[PDB]
Amino acid sequence: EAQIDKKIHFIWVGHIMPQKNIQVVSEWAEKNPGYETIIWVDKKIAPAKELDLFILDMKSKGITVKDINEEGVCRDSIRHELDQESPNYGMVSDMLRLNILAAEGGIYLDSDILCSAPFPDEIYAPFGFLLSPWSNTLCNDIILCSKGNQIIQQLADAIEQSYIARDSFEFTHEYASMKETKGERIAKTLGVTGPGFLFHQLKKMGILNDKSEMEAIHWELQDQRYLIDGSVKEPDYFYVPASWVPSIKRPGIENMSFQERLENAVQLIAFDIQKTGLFNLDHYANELKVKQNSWCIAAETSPELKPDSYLLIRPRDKTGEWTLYYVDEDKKLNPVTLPVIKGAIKLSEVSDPLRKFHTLLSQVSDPVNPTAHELKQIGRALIELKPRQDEWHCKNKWSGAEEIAQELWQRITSNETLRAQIKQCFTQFESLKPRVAELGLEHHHH
Ligand SMILES: [Mg+2]
Repeated sequence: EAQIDKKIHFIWVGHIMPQKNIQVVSEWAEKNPGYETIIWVDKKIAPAKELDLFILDMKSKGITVKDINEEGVCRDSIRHELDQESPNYGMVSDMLRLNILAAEGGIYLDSDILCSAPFPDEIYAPFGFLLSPWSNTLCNDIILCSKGNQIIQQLADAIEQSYIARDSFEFTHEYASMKETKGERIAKTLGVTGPGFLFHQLKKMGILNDKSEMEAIHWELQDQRYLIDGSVKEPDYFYVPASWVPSIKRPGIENMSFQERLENAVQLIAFDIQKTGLFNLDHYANELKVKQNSWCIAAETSPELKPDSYLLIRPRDKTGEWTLYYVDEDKKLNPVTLPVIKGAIKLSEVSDPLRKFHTLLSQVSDPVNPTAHELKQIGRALIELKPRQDEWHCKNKWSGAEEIAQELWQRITSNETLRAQIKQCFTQFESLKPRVAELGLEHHHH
């Protein structure tokens, strides 16, 4: 019937794609010259300088980089997860892949799948929709599609709804098992947006038959026209010998002000209340209590200077020197970078962060023009840098969780529209349980 559009889609939102993953995508691009390799990104949550460097390098590698916001694929639902301080990138990619495929067609792939064999110049899908029989379980990390395919469009709408209701997801039945073997985050991702969600949809849609179970698909029993290559053989195209499962702060959170973070939380909660009636106060309070080091790497433009931060000045010429400062009250105190070349160190200085930090700086190819990955690594070091010298330690004075919760409560419940839409508030904080009770009584008398 239809043909899979000649596009290969890869998604990496948040920080820059690791170089290992860039190499895999490059191979897919070289081995499949007839196909346009595209890496999808989100400019709203990405480090701008590093992203610009990446887009240029990808242009040199023959890889198209597209933004989800500019192409109209980021539904407000995906934007709600990406604007979270620690986003579940797995749920985001599981949702963006369906919207991207539905708008451009082509093949979605995970950057960990390697190309062993080039794809056919034309791939035909009797239903405009193909999956791989790899994994047993259902693989959602290889998906082929013709632009606008109805199945993909239905999945895209259904995943949105699943996500909206994610807070009512229970680890029951097949998920009860999986909670204990893989973890909570992982198991919930699979039920809400991943293969679990997908299985139920493909069952509901009749694409999978009576016999298939979530952990025993039985592809050999199914309609083979839904499978790449029209059979249950392992396709030649793919090969595989983690990232999204640990919750990491999205970029620059350490460099936002308390008030800006409060403001972001208030917007997200409003979304939650308006879509679900649920006020997950402690989720927000426990994100917002975390304050890692503020930091800036001095670029051509002059730096906005946060009190209590690190400022790193790159060198003028390649054989110039890096300089680091602890900014205290906009006063700049210069931390002594330990010499790493003369060696001649004492055993004390082996564990020293500053020495290890200097070593990292010395390994920059071009100190005047560092790569995105070099910038990324230095950033990462700065976020966690903790000298033995207490005088050069970032202080990171920050409100505790319960105070933050109190502030979020005041702001949300002072809005009469939101206040009246709240059905259920989650908080374990003793000072806030009676305020939640009071609102419950208020609602009870109307
Ligand atoms: Mg990712």
